[PDB]
Amino acid sequence: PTPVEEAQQKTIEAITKAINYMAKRRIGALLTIERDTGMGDYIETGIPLNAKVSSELLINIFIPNTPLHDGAVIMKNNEIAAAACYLPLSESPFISKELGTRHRAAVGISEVTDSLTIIVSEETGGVSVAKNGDLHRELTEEALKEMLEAE
Amino acid sequence: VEEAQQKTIEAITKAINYMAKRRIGALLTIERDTGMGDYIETGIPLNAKVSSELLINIFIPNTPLHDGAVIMKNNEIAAAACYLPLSESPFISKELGTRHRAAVGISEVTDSLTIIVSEETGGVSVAKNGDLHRELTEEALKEMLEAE
Ligand SMILES: O=C(NC[C@@H]1CCCO1)NC1CCCC1
Ligand SMILES: O=C(NC[C@H]1CCCO1)NC1CCCC1
Ligand SMILES: [Mg+2]
Repeated sequence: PTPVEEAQQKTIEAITKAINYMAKRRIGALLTIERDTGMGDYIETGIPLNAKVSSELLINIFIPNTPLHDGAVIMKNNEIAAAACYLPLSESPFISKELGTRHRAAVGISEVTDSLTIIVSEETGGVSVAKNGDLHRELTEEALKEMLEAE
Repeated sequence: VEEAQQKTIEAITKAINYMAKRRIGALLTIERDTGMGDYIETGIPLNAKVSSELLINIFIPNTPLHDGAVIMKNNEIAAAACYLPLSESPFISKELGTRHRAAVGISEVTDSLTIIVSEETGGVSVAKNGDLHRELTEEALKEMLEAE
C-alpha cells in the first residue's frame, strides 16, 4: 500500500474508533470531512487546531460541557483543522423532526459542499452521515467504516 | 515572534486558571533548549496550535488524553499523555503525588519549565532545575513564563 493509503487507513480507524466510543456513551458529535469543495470559510469560524488526528483527541473534543464540544470539527485529510465551527442549517423537510441542530447543520453543509459529515445523536447514540443533501441514519459500525473507505 | 509568544502565554495562563478553579489536575511541560523528543514520542501526537480551549479539553478528567503530560515545543502542543520520569528527590513536599514528582523529574534532566495544577487543591506550581515552586498566583506564573 502506498504511504498515502496507509495514512488514510489510520485516519479512518481513528475516526471509527472515536465515533464508536461516543455512540456507546451518547456523546453528541459533529464531524465534517472536507473533500474537493474547500471549507475554509467554515474552518475560519472555529478554534484552529491543525492537529494530527487521533481517536483520543476526537473524543476529548466532544466531551460535554467543555470549550470545544459545541459546533463542528472540520477535518482536512489526516488533520483536525478546527473545532467548534459554524455550519449552515438546512431547511430540508427530509430531516426527521425530532432531530436537533447538529443534524440540521450536517445536512446544511452537505447541501453546499461535497463533504462527508458524521453525526452522533446525544439522545439515542445513533450514528448518521450527511452527504449531498441526504441524511442516512442509524448506521452500523460496519456501514460507517465502509462509507469512509469508499469516500 | 514576540506577539506570538505573548499569545501563547495568555492561552496557557487562561487554561491554567480555569483548571485551578475547578481543581482539574494538569501537567504541562514546555521544552526549552534540551530536546525532549524521547518523551514526546511516548505520548499521543498532536502537533497542534495552542489555544486555551484545546488545553482545557485535553485535561478533562476521565478522558483519553488527561493522564500524563502535555509537552509544548516550537509554540505548538507536540503531544499529550506523555510519560515523564518521576523524581526521587526527598525534598518534595510529602503531601504531593505523581504529577508533581513527574514535573520535578523532567526538570532534573532538562532545562524545561513544567506547570502543575493539583487535583487536590487547585494550587498551581512550576518545576524548573529540580525545584518546585508552589502556590503560585496568576501574576507569579505569568512572570515565570515571561522570564523563561
Ligand atoms: O488524505 C489523507 N487522509 C484522509 C482521511 C481518510 C478518512 C478521512 O480523511 N492523508 C493524506 C494527507 C496527509 C498524508 C496522506
Ligand atoms: O509561542 C512561542 N514561540 C513562537 C515561535 C514560533 C513561531 C514564532 O516563535 N513560545 C510560547 C511557549 C511557552 C511561552 C511562549
Ligand atoms: Mg435504516
